[PDB]
Amino acid sequence: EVQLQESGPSLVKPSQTLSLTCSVTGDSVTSGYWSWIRQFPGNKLDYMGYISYRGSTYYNPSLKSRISITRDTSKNQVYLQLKSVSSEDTATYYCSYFDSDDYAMEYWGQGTSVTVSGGGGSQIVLTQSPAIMSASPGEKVTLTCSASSSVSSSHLYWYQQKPGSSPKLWIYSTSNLASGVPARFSGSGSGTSYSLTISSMEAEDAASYFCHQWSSFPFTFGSGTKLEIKRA
Ligand SMILES: CN[C@@H](C)Cc1ccc(O)cc1
Repeated sequence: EVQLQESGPSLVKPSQTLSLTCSVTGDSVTSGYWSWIRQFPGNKLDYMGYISYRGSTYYNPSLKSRISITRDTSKNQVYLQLKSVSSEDTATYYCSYFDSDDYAMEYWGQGTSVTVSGGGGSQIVLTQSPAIMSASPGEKVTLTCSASSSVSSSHLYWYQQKPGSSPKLWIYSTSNLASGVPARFSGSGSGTSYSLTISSMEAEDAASYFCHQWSSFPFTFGSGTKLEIKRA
C-alpha cells in the first residue's frame, strides 16, 4: 500500500548543503512516521530522524545542528536537508515509513547514494559478532545481537539485506516473523541479549542481517553479520 522513492544529487561538495526528496505513493494514511536512514560505506546504518503525520520531528543528536526534515503533503513529499556536509556524510540515503499502530510492517525506498567530494546525547550500542560467517546449507544457524543496555524486546527488530537492495524487515518484536519470511526463521531473547536462528540454512539466506533497537532514542542498528554459504 506504500512506496517511497528518494531522489537528489549523487555528489555534493564539502561544506555544501545536501538536499534529498522522498516521493510517497500508494494508499493514503491516517498516521505514522517518515524516517531518513542512511548506510555508510561498510554498511553501518545510521538513524537520522523522522517527521510524523502531525509534522513532529525528531533528530539524532549527532546531526541536530545540521538537519531538518520537512514535508509537502499537497505533493506527497518529505525532504531531508543537511548542512555543512563532509566525507563522513557519504552514504546511501533511505526514507522509510512506519505506523506504530502496526508493529509488523515497515516500508523502505530503494535508497539513493550521495558522495561528498551540535548537542550532546546517548545511545545504546548493538554488537553483532561475528561480522562475517560461512555455513553449509542444511546447517542450523544462529546470529546474535548484544545491546550495551537493556532494550524492550517488543522494540528489538531484525533486517535482512542483499547487495543492491534496501533492508527488509525480517523479525519484529524479538520473535515475530514479518510478511515474506519463511518459517525456518526464528528469534528469541531479552534484556541485552537477542538472537536470530535459521533452522536449516538455504542458499537464499545468504545475506546481511542487522539488529535494530527503537526502545531508546536515537534508535540504532547493529554493525551486521554477513552470512555466507559454503562450497564453490
Ligand atoms: C522500526 N524502525 C523505526 C525507525 C520506526 C519508527 C519507530 C518509531 C518512530 O517514532 C518512528 C519510526
